[PDB]
Amino acid sequence: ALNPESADLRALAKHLYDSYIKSFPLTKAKARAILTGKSPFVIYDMNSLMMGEDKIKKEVAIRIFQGCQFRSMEAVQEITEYAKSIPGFVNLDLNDQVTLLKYGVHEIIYTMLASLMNKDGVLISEGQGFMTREFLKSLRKPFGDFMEPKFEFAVKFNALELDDSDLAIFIAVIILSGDRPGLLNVKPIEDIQDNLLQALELQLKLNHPESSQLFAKLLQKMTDLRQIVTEHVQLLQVIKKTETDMSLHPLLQEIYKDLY
Amino acid sequence: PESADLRALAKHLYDSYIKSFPLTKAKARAILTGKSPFVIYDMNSLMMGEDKIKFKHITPLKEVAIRIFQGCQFRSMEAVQEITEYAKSIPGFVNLDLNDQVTLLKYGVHEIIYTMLASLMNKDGVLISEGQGFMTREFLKSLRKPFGDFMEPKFEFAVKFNALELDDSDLAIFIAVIILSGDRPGLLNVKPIEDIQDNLLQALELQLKLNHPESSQLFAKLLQKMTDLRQIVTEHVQLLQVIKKTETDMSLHPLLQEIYKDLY
Ligand SMILES: Cc1oc(-c2ccccc2)nc1CCOc1ccc(C[C@H](Nc2ccccc2C(=O)c2ccccc2)C(=O)O)cc1
Repeated sequence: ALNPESADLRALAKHLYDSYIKSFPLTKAKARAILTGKSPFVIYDMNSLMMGEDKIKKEVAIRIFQGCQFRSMEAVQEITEYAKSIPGFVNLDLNDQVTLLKYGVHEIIYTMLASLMNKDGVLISEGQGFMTREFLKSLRKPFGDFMEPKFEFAVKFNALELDDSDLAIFIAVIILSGDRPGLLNVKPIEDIQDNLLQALELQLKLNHPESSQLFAKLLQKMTDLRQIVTEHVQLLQVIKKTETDMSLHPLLQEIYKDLY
Repeated sequence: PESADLRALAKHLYDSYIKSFPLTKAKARAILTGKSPFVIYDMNSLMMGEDKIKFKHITPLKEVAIRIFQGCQFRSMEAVQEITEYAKSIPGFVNLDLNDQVTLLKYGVHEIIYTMLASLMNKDGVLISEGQGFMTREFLKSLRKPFGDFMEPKFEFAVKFNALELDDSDLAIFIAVIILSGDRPGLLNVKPIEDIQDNLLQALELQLKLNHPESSQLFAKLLQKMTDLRQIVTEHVQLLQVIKKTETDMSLHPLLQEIYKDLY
């Protein structure tokens, strides 16, 4: 049964889920309800892309690219606000706070993007729209190659059948990674992650009692996220050099500076 | 009962680990602490170090860096067969689809090699030639062109990895976990693999709780290290592509080119 130590871990899991709901406006729970049948407008081609711009709201390979960078900056702001709620984070060296965010945000972005994905497409614009995976992979130049790695990860990640209360702790574990390059004081970070890892283990045991070694299987997914990011950074360098008229927003540019 | 089988699995893998890998971490540790090894710290000590068995573990008919690289390839070829033997001792492995056995080894051996290489490293150097020698980290970093950043990423990993203070009994299970990875490309029947890895993970968790009762969340921390290994390995493959392209010897014996078809 529960015991003073495991009780403290339940309170932490409760606090993190709470802050997650407050920081992220589109939960997995809402995303799943939308995807499994309010209904979204579906963008699968050129004309439907124009019908949708009116219903929800090449220059088109560029309009999708910049929809995805505007999106990703919103997520960084949400993640940064969530990070403040992880007990101990705001007390860390401000420079290590920046480093942990710089290296953590994209691994979290792709974790949470999976919540909005099924094998056929991804929800957009707060779930008012749904853009098909075939439409995205049909884009020209390198733009058709960007979103396919994410779908591949999402389909396998989603088979773990995690809910928002599990993910709230998992993304906190991600942020508080002591191996990040350039961290000045690793021990206080590792102490916090030790506590989050304990909280996640108990959460998964209680929330998925029939799911053997879910904890370990989830931790192994950090390998797939790390590879998605480095693959993405490389594609962005290509876009930069081939499309000298396109703009990368200073926030994402600074996150990617001297990353790996 | 279930714990009994998990302890029997751990003991079985340990026993098989001892039989397949001659230089254990325990033995390497003792050497690295205190028959002292011949130390190779510069060009002259390397030349004098024919105890590195370079005429044997390399072909006659070259510059230092190339010859060292060829020596590491010979060592990796040896390790691949030790790892292969060990894999066949893992319960369930040989009963897998034979194509899947080949795929698991092909994509697993680089991860295993650099995990076990850490057993032979401290922050200042690495044991070589069955632990009879010791090549310093500074010397390797001093090699020209692409060869100077061959080993340094592995040292960085080994320093982090060794702070976990695993022993051979722990490492035996960990290595089996790596081999039974169901996400390797081209696998034909993922289910039995993930079922076996599930069992190995359970055995690893119990082993670490009994062997390191005071070390909080060591299981989780060890699993997170697989993220670093994978980045170590991808980086390493790209460097071999720069070497294969730029340091080609067109006089190289064609059979030696078939023997080293895969570079490690
Ligand atoms: C797939 C999609 O589309 C829309 C959308 C399109 C038009 C209008 C409104 C929305 N929302 C979503 C879901 C968000 O899906 C996301 C996908 C990726 C990211 C990470 C972000 N990538 C970019 C950062 C800058 C510019 C482009 C990208 C890309 O990821 C990209 C995507 C396709 C082609 C080329 C590049 C990064 O910084 O790493 C965030 C959200």
